[PDB]
Amino acid sequence: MIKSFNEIIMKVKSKEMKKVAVAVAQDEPVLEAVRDAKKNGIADAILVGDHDEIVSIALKIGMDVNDFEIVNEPNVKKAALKAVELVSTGKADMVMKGLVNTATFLRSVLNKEVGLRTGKTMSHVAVFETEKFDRLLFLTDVAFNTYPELKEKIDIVNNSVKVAHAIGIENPKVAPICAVEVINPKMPSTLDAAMLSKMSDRGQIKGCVVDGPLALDIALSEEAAHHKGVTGEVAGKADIFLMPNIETGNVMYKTLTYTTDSKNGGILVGTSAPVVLTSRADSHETKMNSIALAALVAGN
Amino acid sequence: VPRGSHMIKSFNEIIMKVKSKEMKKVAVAVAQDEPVLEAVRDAKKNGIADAILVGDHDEIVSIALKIGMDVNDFEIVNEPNVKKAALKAVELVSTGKADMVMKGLVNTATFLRSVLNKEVGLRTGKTMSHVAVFETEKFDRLLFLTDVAFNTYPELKEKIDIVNNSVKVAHAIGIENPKVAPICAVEVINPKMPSTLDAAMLSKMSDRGQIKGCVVDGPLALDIALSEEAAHHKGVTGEVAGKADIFLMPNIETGNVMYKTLTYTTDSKNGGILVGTSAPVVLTSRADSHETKMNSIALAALVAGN
Amino acid sequence: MIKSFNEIIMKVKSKEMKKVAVAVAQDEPVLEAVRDAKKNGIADAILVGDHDEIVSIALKIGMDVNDFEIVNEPNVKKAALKAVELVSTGKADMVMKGLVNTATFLRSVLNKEVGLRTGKTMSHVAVFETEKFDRLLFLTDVAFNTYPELKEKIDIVNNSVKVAHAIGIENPKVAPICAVEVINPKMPSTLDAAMLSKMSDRGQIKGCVVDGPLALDIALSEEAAHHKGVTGEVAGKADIFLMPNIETGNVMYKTLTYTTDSKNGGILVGTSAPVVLTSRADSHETKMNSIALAALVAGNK
Amino acid sequence: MIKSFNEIIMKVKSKEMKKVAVAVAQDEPVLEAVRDAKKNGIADAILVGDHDEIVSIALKIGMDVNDFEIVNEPNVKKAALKAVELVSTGKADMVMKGLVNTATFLRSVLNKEVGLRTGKTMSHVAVFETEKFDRLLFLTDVAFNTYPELKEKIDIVNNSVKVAHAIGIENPKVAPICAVEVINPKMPSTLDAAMLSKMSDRGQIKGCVVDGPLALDIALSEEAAHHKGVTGEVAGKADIFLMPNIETGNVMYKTLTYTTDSKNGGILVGTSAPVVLTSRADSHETKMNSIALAALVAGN
Repeated sequence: MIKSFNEIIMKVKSKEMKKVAVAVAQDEPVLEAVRDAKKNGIADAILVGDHDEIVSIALKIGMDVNDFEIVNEPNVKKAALKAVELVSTGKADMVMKGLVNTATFLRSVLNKEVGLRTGKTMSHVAVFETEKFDRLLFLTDVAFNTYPELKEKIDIVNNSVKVAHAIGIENPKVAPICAVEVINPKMPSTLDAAMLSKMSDRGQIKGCVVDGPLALDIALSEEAAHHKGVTGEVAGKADIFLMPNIETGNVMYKTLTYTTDSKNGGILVGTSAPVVLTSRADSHETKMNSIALAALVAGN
Repeated sequence: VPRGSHMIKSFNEIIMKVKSKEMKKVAVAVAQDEPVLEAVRDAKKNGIADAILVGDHDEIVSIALKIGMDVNDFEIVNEPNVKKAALKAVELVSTGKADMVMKGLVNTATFLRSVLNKEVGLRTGKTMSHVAVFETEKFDRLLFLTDVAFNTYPELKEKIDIVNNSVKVAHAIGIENPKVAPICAVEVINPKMPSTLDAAMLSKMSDRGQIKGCVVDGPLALDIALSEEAAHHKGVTGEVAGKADIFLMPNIETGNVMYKTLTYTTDSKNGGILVGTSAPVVLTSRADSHETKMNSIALAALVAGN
Repeated sequence: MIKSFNEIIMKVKSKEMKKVAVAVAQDEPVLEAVRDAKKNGIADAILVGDHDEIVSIALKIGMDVNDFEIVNEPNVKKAALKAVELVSTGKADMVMKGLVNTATFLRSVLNKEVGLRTGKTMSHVAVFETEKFDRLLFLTDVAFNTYPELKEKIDIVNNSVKVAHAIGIENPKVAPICAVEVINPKMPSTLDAAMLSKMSDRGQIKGCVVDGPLALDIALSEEAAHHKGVTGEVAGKADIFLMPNIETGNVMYKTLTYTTDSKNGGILVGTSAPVVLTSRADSHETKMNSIALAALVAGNK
Repeated sequence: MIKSFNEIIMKVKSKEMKKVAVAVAQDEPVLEAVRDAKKNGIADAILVGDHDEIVSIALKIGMDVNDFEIVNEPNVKKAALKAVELVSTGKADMVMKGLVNTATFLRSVLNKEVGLRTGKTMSHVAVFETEKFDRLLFLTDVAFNTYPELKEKIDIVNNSVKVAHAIGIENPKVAPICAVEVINPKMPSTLDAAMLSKMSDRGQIKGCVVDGPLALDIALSEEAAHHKGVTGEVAGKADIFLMPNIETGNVMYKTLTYTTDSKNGGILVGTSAPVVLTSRADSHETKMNSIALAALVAGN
């Protein structure tokens, strides 16, 4: 029954507040996000980085410095590792990449000594609110995992269904997206999709229904699914769109992002705690929606 | 034994359907074989099949006298040459002068090289497979087993035709919506077990109507395939678990052993044909009973009847 | 030059009408299209197939069959070979599909005896008019070529440049879309991108400018291009978007047509004459935009 | 010497009661079998599991809890280990499998510190008493080893003949089962088959005769072996049926039990002590006979 980033933010404000640890918090756009997140009751924050620069930027943007702890680390690589150390030892619920390149940030998340590393694979989950589809649309994996095979895709699916579970979708419909809705032994997408689908059928994957392969029209639309005579629980009702690799996943996200005015957020899951990872490309509202999601997950 | 919801569940039902229909014609490849001529006589007495006897006219007529078979009830074609006799029986079939082929006094390899002849043979381009049909005490349902005799190590391309050929036989028997279970060791996808991957991809093909006129659901272990009690205690649900009509084997070892076990450890009525050719092939054996010879004819006679 | 479908259709009305052959014309939705196409003044058409099942539908829909030619062929397959023939034998300027399934219709166009074979690969181009962008956007290949290699991708590009020429873009900006804008041996798409950019440079791909690999956003948006310090004739001004394969392709196509109100049309090129291959999936006005696209490419040549 | 499960059970009662160590005793079917084993004096038992849950089940079935020892361990994974520790350290003579997935039970039996680990490959031995045949047919491996090759098959055979020795078959007749009774380079199982038959001939595999390949029928039936004119000490009189892979052997196994009034039982060997890997779908009598086998073997 949860269909909008507004009902998402509302539910966040309804639960106990959560703490985010900013990795190199000298980022002005990130702190702008931490602030409007703190005042409206979405999330708290610990700022890890250069005390003097952080405090400078905070005055400029009218952000009470006395609202937040600030662990002073001038070194950028150490500032990142300390934000993750804060979360791995449960003094914080989430990490937000700050003024660090996504590579060094992701090494720290992955640190074998103090990181958030797990048994499962790490995966990105993007979420979208469209003018044209009343339910929420989740895309995994659009960012981190390049050419994942079955071993990875199982985990990529479990990680995304955890996120739909948090948003309140009890039993979400997972469509492995391919070019065609049909087993085709020259397209290994569809073979992975058949196998995930048997896996759901037998309870090796739980808390969802998986039915692929499915082209993107068959997964989105009832009219299209009927046009090509595809039946079952997922055609025209897909909550989760499992992308076959990064190339397809990235082109889909950016088509939505650059051709639509769709409210969207994204988080990294699979780790021991949710990770927020924005770019100067993401808007303040995306950054909001992103923290907003990372919160809901961490309270589940 | 709980009661099956099919129309046809036994070989007496199978043979009475054969008899409810226009007589089909069998080309016997090398007819100078008494157990096959015994079989072919009784086929004619009881209205199951007409036969053309292809081979050495002199010995066919001798053996006919020995078994009280009335040679006026049957066209004979004189080919004293064995290799050429098997080929002729096959050519008669491919040129629609008889509906099915039977092996007589020929070695299996020769007969088969004959059926697969490039010029006069029975090739269709899809793969040829053996379907075995059994009537067990313990299940009120015909069981179909594929491939138990021909395909040795089929991969997905072959299993798809082995499945479609299965469904054609079931349809001919009278099962319009058969239930097919790709048998493996387990009921779960295991990367270290190719059978199960193959089972998954056939199952999605069934679901999207790439395979038609059936429900394919696997992998399933044999116990979940037939027993509802086993399906139940193992939490396995769906249209095939406990109700499997067709048992697709992962290979000839699995098929052969299943089959040899049923024959030497039960008294289950059984019959077998080869299909996927342009016409059904009875490939009977010195080991099969007179009853098994007859059932085999009756199966072909139905595949051809469609 | 041209920046809208309204402009494509006006400019198509400028020229002399072009005949379309409908392979199995007994199709309500395609005949509603062929009809609208004649009243507006876009195309005349030969309606090949069952003369009786065609008139029943003609009457139903309110098109006097007198304004059209009819070639009676009651066989599905023969009507489609005959459709393709009326183009191949110079009597019509493009083929569009009807009741024939897609596979049979594609055997019919690529027929060796009377077909439209050119020896160069047959590619599908899709064309988009979006609110967020003023230039027409071209997506190849989205429909036909599944996993093209460098040699099939040269042709894919060359067909698309031919189409963009016919719209009035005399130098199309071609971006080999890829996950990243940097070269990556692990991503075969980036390799083919580099190799393709090189052939543009040496004037081995003529009449256009190819620069890849480019993430879609670098190719779409001047702002995205700038913020990642990627420059050149293409980045942020891309006209043709070269999809690395059909999975990436199919998904960018359906994401546009299901989440936006962008007008679009599609033709298959790399053939002697344009081919329109339309579907229940396609709207009525995208069937039109598609017919109009073929007529512009047929007319320019 | 011993030709029936009644005889197996007479020799078990004949000698001193041994103890099952049930891995997680909160299982009605397992306790129903452990109860009938105590009654008939086939074996004692230590039940390792959730004490409270154990007793209400012992109440539900007529099990007098005073006739068993209960080691209280609520944690399923730890209950599986304690069961094995009791065997490894000689307080019991077998493990049996309760409310655990097979993966968690086998890993516990294969434990490095406290396990029943050994030199030998673990192999399953099934054992049948059929109507049509006067001797016990033993099947190996129908359950544990998936795609064994020559090295594992040698251990599967040795393990196999060791069990036959305890039944009183002094010189058992091992048939490597294949589709055909002749060599064929395109059927790997026949290569392995003559491989193994040479090792018998050379005396490398001792205490048995090994002849193959043999089709199942040649091995079973004097008639079938006579008809295809196959001779030697094994054709027509095979005691042990060495299967080519789990798929083949599971299908013989499940065909035989769901299609016949055969009685059967099975244990895992190779380990330092017999194991009883029970199934959800095993009957009461199979679980019983299976305990009986484990007891008979632990008497050797």
